[PDB]
Amino acid sequence: PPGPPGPPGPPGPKGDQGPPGPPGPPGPP
Amino acid sequence: PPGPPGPPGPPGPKGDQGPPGPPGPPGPP
Amino acid sequence: PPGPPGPPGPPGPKGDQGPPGPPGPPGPPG
Repeated sequence: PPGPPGPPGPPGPKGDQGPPGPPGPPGPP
Repeated sequence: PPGPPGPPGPPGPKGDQGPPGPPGPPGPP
Repeated sequence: PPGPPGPPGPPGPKGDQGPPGPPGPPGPPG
């Protein structure tokens, strides 16, 4: 008969870089 | 005969942290 | 008698998008 299923595949690739952070604080007075 | 392929693998690693945000607004006059 | 196990499965999905970056630098002098 057919053999059992193989194991799970390898992990996928790394995700996309995250979004830019928020704007910085106001500058000096 | 050989069995079927295994299931798809797990999701890949999370993406890198995003870059720094844009510069902040000008300081007060 | 039983056949051999199948091959490994396909690669998984791409990972999640990363977290937001840090705040930007201070703005220009006023």
